[PDB]
Amino acid sequence: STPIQQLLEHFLRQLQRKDPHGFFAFPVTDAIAPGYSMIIKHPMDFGTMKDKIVANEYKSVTEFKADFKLMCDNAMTYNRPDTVYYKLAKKILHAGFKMMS
Ligand SMILES: Cn1cc(-c2cccc(C(F)(F)F)c2)c2sc(/C(N)=N/C3CCS(=O)(=O)CC3)cc2c1=O
Repeated sequence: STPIQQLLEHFLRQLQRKDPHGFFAFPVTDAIAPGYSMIIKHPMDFGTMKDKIVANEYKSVTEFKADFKLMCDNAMTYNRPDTVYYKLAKKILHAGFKMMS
């Protein structure tokens, strides 16, 4: 396991602690979010991020950050602002980026 894999696994653990319901733990299904796949072109979730770390697909912290932001932007695109999902996404986006400096 490489230094980047170790750091990104660390960051991912810390970020998932901010989502205790696991709303971001797995790909959003169309069953839970009607029409999701037709609206969101590039889905992302923490579980996919973990698989990408294990597969050694991230070669920089920038790339990991970009996936994290994608995940949050998707939730802010799909959901109305008055929803737990939009608010959580916005919160964890800023906290996450700070956390990761
Ligand atoms: C990231 N994310 C996650 C969920 C989600 C995933 C698993 C389980 C659950 C739960 F058990 F809590 F229901 C929710 C959902 S569900 C959803 C959904 N149905 N959202 C609607 C909220 C009301 S609205 O008028 O904004 C239309 C979208 C969006 C997302 C999401 O982005």
